[PDB]
Formats: sequence, C-alpha cells, structure tokens
Amino acid sequence: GSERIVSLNGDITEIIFALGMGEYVVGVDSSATYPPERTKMLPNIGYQRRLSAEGILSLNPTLVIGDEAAGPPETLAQIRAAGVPLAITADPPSLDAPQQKIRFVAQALGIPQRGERLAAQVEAEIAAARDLARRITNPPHVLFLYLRGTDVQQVAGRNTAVDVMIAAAGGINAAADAGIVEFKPLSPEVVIAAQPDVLLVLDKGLESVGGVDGLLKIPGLADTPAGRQRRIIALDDLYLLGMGPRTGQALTDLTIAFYDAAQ
Ligand SMILES: [Mg+2]
Ligand SMILES: [Mg+2]
Repeated sequence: GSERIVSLNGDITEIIFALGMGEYVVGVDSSATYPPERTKMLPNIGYQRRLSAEGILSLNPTLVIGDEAAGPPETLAQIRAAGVPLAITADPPSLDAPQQKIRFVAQALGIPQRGERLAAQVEAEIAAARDLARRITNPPHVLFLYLRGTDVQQVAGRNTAVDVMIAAAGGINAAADAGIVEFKPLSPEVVIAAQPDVLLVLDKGLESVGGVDGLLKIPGLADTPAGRQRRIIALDDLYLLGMGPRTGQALTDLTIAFYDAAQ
C-alpha cells in the first residue's frame, strides 16, 4: 500500500528523511531546505504559517504531519474535516524539542524503535556540543536579529528557540538579558545598551538587507563592538532555529564562533 506524506514544517521534514522515510514524502513547505538535494525536488505547499487545505489535499496525502508552527488553525480544521489523518506535535523553545519531535514522528510513521535510535544520536551530539561550550570562560554578548529588508527588523529575547541556542553554546543573549521577550522591533537604544560582541543573523535576512554593509546601516549597530569588528555570524534558519536532528551540529558551530568572539 502506497504512503503519501505531506510534511508542514522543515524540521519535521528533516526528521522524516533522517528516519529513512523520505521516499514517502510527496509535499513539503518553503522552510524544508534539508537535505537540500532531495527536498528542492519536491512539490512545495507554501509557507508553513499561511497554508491552504486545497494546497495540502490535492497532493492526495495518506498522512499530514507538522508541529505547532503550522497554520492557520482554520486550515488545519479543514484537513481533519476531509478525514485525512493529521498529526501535529508541540515544538517548545527548549533543547528537548528535537528528541520530542523525533519520537512523535517515528511513532506517527510506525517506526518507534528507529525514533529511539535517532533521538539518542541527536541527544549525544547536543551533549558533546555543550561540553565544547566549556571552552568559553568569558561569555560573549550576542544579539540575534530577525531581518526582512526594511519591512521587518526585530530582536529575539526570551521564550524563543534562538535564546536556548545562544545559552547552550555559551553566549549571553543580550536582548533577553535586557528583558526582551520573544520577537520585538529593534531600537537603537536596545542595541547601544547591549553592546553585543557578536551579531547573529539568518542567511536570507542578511542577503535581504544588502549584506554586511546594508546591515551596518541599521541605526545603533555600527556603534557596538560587533559592528566595529564586523563580527557577524549568519546561519540558515532551519539549521539555527528549527530544533531538528542537526541541533548538536549548529551548537558546535555556534560555540566555535562564540569562542572566537570571546577572544
Ligand atoms: Mg545589558
Ligand atoms: Mg518546528
């Protein structure tokens, strides 16, 4: 019997491939960039937060699977009303999200023992990266910026995935430390007070502002130690924010970079 999975979030998609079940995926979202060579060859269903039932359903799924980032809620009710099985998992901002999503997905795909194996492997890489973070004796102050050209310019504080990543890697989230919760508009006051040692951004956000030169035209950013030293870390969003099987690898990368910033 044929199995036709539609996955609604990139991290969920990454888990499906990592569990060795990628051949059954018929549709993915825009954020599904890993493994790049395999996902870019698959039909897109749109933006994970801006979904239509028509988009999902006309791929003729046997199963629709995602996490709490998938929406809107009303589209999700349309899937269930069509009688297509729908499995939505929680995705909390914590280092426990990867293992929880892995087990949920493996169970939803009837391969729970495979999910225990991958979850353990991922756990091990997370633990190994956190140990590498013990190299840092002087935690750098890090500011995460969420950028979309001039339309969106935001900082991330507490109760986010990126906050967890910054801390686990041995950095201080400078925005969080100043009391910012979730995503808030970036102000010159916040940046200047924070004096971040390093600016953390997304690949596509950094391109969208016109590279490093564009980024440093945002008011307040140039007058920070990060701005003066051009100390910018850019990661793709799925890798940094997704909390998927590669979390331990992103942490290793971040902590290596945070150590350089600490020097
Ligand atoms: Mg401060
Ligand atoms: Mg997610």
